[PDB]
Amino acid sequence: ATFEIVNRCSYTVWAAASKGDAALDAGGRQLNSGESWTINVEPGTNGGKIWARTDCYFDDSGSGICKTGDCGGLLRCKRFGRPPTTLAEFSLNQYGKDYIDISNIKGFNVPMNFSPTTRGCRGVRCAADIVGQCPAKLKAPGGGCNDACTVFQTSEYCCTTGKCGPTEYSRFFKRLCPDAFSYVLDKPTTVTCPGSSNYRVTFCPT
Repeated sequence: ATFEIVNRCSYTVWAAASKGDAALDAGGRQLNSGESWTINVEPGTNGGKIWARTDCYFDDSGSGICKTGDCGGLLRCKRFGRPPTTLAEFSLNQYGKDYIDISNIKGFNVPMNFSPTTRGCRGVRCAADIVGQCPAKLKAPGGGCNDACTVFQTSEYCCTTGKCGPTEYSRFFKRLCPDAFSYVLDKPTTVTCPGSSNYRVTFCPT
């Protein structure tokens, strides 16, 4: 399956794509404002994620640091990124269906739309000004809006026991972005798409 990853933000981002134990495609790429990156994700991939990283610095070998979403200091990510990261999440070809979502469970850094480019389902979007509105205790000065599990490391935010409720923090993300996951046991906002759909992830869709 093909994903087109498009930066509509006025600022450069460093896109990233991983399934946690490996890169997806080339794993990461600088996207100046307006640029697009086309990747192929193997059919059947479970638990893939795409995100943006902000304010990155790399040496000529592709090692450095990003203010948000850093993946072990690499340009070409092979592992998931450090919160806060708005996440486009997907599992493909699962018994004939694809499943897509946006999640704020690992915080928010850049607004996102995640839509099919083929027929048969809708997209989802989280494009509110979460960073500007972020609760003080969740603000990353490094940049972004952390999730409460990252900040507080409690069983309730992290959903450690498998049971948790919404929280004052999760409900902030949910109020602004109803279409994205706000905590582990949120009512799912997963969209079921035809198996083998193709997609576009747009940063700063507005």
